[PDB]
Amino acid sequence: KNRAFLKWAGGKYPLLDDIKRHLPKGECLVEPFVGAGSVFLNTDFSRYILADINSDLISLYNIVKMRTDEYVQAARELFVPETNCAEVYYQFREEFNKSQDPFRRAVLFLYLNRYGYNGLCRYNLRGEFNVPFGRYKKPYFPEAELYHFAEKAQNAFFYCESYADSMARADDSSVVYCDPPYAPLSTNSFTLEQQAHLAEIAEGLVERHIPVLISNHDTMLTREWYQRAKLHVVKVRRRKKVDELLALYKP
DNA sequence: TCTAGATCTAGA
DNA sequence: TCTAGATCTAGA
Ligand SMILES: Nc1ncnc2c1ncn2[C@@H]1O[C@H](C[C@@H](N)CC[C@H](N)C(=O)O)[C@@H](O)[C@H]1O
Repeated sequence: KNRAFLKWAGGKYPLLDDIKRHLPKGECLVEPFVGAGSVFLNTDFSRYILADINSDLISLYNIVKMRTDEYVQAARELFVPETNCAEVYYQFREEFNKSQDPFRRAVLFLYLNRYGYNGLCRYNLRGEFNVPFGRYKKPYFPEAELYHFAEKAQNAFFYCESYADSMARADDSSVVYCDPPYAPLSTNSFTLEQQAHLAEIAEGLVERHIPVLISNHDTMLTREWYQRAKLHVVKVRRRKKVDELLALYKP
């Protein structure tokens, strides 16, 4: 099992067993919500189309892929004992938000992700990263995970676009895995309309003989959205207990 | 999961 | 010129 080099919300590292068994085979894997890319790092497709709405994330991935050794050496400088304090963190955060250089931003982005509070990724409406200091004892520099990512990235294209645009790139030799933001159990958030729209696009792709796999919480709403797919309940219970749902659209 | 402080939006 | 109610900000 390969780990992502980024802390990221909704990481599918724990559920990789259930995903890979229910994920159809193909020449290309399309991830509209790639995030940290746990599935991409733990599968073996000939090529990938990885997309996300986060421009900083996609920019980082392009840098790591194209300028690997240069990035690792630069990013390694920031993972020293002297940088693990609030005053240094907040200046680096400010440097990140004021930087117009993709490389420097990518370098700082990794630091902020590993030194920031709970590994959060949060922006204000000005597009400024505003996650406070994390106060970790010893942040880990994912050098091994970085090189493995860049190695696998050689067969992947990265795009900063919404799910509708990325799924439109899917061909007949493609498989689509969708990991959208979690549906609510009970602004800027991923809306219920978008949750329903995702299933609708999934219905269109399978009608075009393109396999689509979707993962989400197991709720009454998700069962309604994915009612045209074979439903597979994963028990990772985690005051109520929440199961996960794998919705497969097989042609 | 929170919340004090600042800002937004409408009532013509 | 208010400001209730709802967002937004960011951990200071
Ligand atoms: N409309 C959108 N279109 C495409 N991606 C989005 C959209 N909204 C949110 N996202 C991204 O979808 C991702 C959701 C993550 N939970 C995915 C995690 C990913 N599966 C991983 O293993 O790391 C986030 O990175 C979002 O930035």
